[PDB]
Amino acid sequence: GPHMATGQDRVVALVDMDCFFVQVEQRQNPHLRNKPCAVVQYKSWKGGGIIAVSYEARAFGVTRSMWADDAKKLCPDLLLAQVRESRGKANLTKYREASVEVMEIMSRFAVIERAAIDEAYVDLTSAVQERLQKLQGQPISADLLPSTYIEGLPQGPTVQKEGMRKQGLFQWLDSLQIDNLTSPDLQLTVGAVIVEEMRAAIERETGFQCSAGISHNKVLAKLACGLNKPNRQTLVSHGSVPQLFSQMPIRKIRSLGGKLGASVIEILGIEYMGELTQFTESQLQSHFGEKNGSWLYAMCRGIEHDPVKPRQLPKTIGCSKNFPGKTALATREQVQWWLLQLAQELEERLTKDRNDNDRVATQLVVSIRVQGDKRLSSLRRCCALTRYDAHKMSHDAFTVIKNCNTSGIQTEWSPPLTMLFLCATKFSAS
DNA sequence: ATTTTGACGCT
Ligand SMILES: [Ca+2]
Ligand SMILES: [Mg+2]
Repeated sequence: GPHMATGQDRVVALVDMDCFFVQVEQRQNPHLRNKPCAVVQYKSWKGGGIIAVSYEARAFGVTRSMWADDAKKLCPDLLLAQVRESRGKANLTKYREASVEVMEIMSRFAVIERAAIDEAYVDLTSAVQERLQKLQGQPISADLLPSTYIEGLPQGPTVQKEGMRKQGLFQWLDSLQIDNLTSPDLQLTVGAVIVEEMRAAIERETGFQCSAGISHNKVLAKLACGLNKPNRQTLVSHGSVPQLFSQMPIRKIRSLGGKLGASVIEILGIEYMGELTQFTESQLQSHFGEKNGSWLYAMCRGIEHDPVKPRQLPKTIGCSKNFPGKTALATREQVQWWLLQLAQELEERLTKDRNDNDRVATQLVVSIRVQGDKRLSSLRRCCALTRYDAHKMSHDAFTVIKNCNTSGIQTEWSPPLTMLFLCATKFSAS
């Protein structure tokens, strides 16, 4: 009752660039705009692997992970942009720099947590408080929310999508009590106004469109963002959670898409997030551990406390290459040459990072995979990173991995290497 | 033969 926490203390947004790599290429090449198109890395093997798909192309069934030749079977007019290749490998610099464009705009509005190259969480609590003080009890016009969906509405006693959107928004705004400045629903609504403004600024200043979710925590914000894509934003209120979760497969909630969510489903014999409310917190901890159990018990009620962390820059700078099937590295000189390629890209990115961000990496992590192992990484070893020098870094990585070679022969490498990975970590201010 | 990333938890 009066002491039951409701997880309504914050306003949190999750902003997600729509088909991001595709938009970067479409901004650069107008011929690709408003067309079925995809971004592909490499071209030799089956036309290349698709890593991003425009919504026009998704309408044909084109997906990420698809080979471009197969996507062309589904969508013969599919247009393709290739990821740059440098030093023998795919190079993602253009997309990292475009990401920085967007993150810097978002940071003008609020503290952001970089969640991935194309998405950030936004802590809007303070900004909402200030905006509420500016408004002076003035009601919020639907005109301030031209691309917002209110999940769960309309309901109760038009056949077009925008008409439904407006009907639900009208019902929401008509019910709102704008005089109570501590109303969580009002606070979410002002948050959505700010996010409309943020998304307008991003589009104006970069050309990039995005979707967003607005709710009271990160997990609900993330889930809300996916409900109406592309180029739209969705408000998920605390009150919407019971109905939303009543048919929501558990795997849709962030962190439950893998083995843990599968174990929740199997051990508990349930399918939907709302079905979790019928277990005690101790029951959930008994099956899934103290932390996961407490998290699940609160999350299925719409409550989560993970903070938006003030971190706009990545914590690691890495580069890796797979060597599948017959291309697996079988000679020492091969391994060394590719370590050098990876190390040279790493040095370039590290020097740029040091100049832009006043920090230096202090640890070099080296990871390899050996042929036959199902795990993504077979072995990981670290060494000191004391100089931004590609030859030193490649030599050191070889030093820490060279004992993995089972071969009795000197120049040969066995078992062959199917993956190399260099990662700079443990940054310190400089 | 998806590939190339990135953050975080466990022990
Ligand atoms: Ca995205
Ligand atoms: Mg994303």
